[PDB]
Amino acid sequence: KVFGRCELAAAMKRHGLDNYRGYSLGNWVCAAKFESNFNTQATNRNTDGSTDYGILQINSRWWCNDGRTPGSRNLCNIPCSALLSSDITASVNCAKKIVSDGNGMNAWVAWRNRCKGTDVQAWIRGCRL
Repeated sequence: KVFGRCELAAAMKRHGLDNYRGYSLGNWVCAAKFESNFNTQATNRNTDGSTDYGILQINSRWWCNDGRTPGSRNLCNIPCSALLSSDITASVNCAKKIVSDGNGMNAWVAWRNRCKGTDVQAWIRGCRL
């Protein structure tokens, strides 16, 4: 599924991301935009052999099992394919554990490089929330 901006914002808000660990909704929408272009089916393979999955590009080295990242960890206790669903519940629940890990939203390279320190509220403006 390719989400619309406001559609995703509303979905993330329902799942408890707005102000989760102090990150306003616009931060999460901005991160999803630049990580996946709002596409739940996005995958990208990394140089270390791990793969990033889903609308928030969650990495198989630490967070999910894809059966092909040896010596990796599965901290969200989910198959990585669950992160590609049109239902974002699994991605959101895993993202909450990532952002609680100590490094906040800096775990997402695109957030750090393209959202952090910008007017992220622009990503939810005009939405019925």
